[PDB]
Amino acid sequence: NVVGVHYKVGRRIGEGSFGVIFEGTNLLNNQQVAIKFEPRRSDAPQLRDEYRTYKLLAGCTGIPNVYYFGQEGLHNVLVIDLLGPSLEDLLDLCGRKFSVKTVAMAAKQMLARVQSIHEKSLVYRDIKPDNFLIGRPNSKNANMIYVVDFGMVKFYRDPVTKQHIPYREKKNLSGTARYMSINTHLGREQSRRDDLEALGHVFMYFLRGSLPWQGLKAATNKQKYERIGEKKQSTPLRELCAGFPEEFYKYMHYARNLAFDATPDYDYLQGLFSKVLERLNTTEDENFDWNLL
Ligand SMILES: COc1cc(OC)c(/C=C2/C(=O)Nc3ccccc32)c(OC)c1
Repeated sequence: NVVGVHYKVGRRIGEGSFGVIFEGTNLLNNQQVAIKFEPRRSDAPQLRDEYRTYKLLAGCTGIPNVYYFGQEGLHNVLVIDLLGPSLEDLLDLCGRKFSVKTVAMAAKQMLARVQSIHEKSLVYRDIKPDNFLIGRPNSKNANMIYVVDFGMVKFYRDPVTKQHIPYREKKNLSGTARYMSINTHLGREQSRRDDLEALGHVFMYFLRGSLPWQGLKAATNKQKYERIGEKKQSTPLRELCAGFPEEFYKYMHYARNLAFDATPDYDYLQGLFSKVLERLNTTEDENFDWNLL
């Protein structure tokens, strides 16, 4: 039908670790939006709490604008800017893997996004390539990479005092295997380091086309997070980053080694990719592999 008083829904463009997303269209300007629906029940990670996060990060580079949030019957709606394909499809579309260049350039923006968030006293806690999108196909941001879905973001520090909160090693465990940090796997709580670490498992996913721990038999589901973690653990960073820019190794080695409160030297990490682009004689122009088709 039509919700958000002046936003009409279109087709389904996918779902996210939370709940379906349809691509609407504001009925008062003709601009294509993103509409997220969510039922009102046991769940309450409410687009609201996500809305509030889309609010906070609002104004920080590569963060989608928020446009609405209400209560339409059995649901909760959150209106958001439309955006291009996810880095995950792109990968698939670009031929199961990207090229050092493309990676290096993505890493920067990505890594930039995971910082902004951290500077808002929030761990992102759900780092996967499926969460990074590019501006709409033919616009002024097509060559930009955004972050989406903050359904798992948490406060790792009082946004005010910036005083870091606790450090357990005993709660739940309900994320996305393939890229989480080893800490995460071990039960440890997640700090800004866990975000940077999984980001590198993701950069190596791009380069390698896969990680060494994907696919694991003998288990089920609440156990797979084990076999995967183990392999991750029994997989040396040399072997993993083997045959790829040293910076990448340098990156992973850094991340996989920070303390639970360690404030990442974001500039150091950003510099590593800039060099990677310096060796290639290229520049941070957006010749991603995905603008040729
Ligand atoms: C992982 O689940 C999610 C992944 C998302 O983008 C890839 C989004 C946000 C999206 C968004 O803001 N625009 C889109 C256009 C197509 C598909 C998803 C989006 C989302 O809603 C917040 C949940």
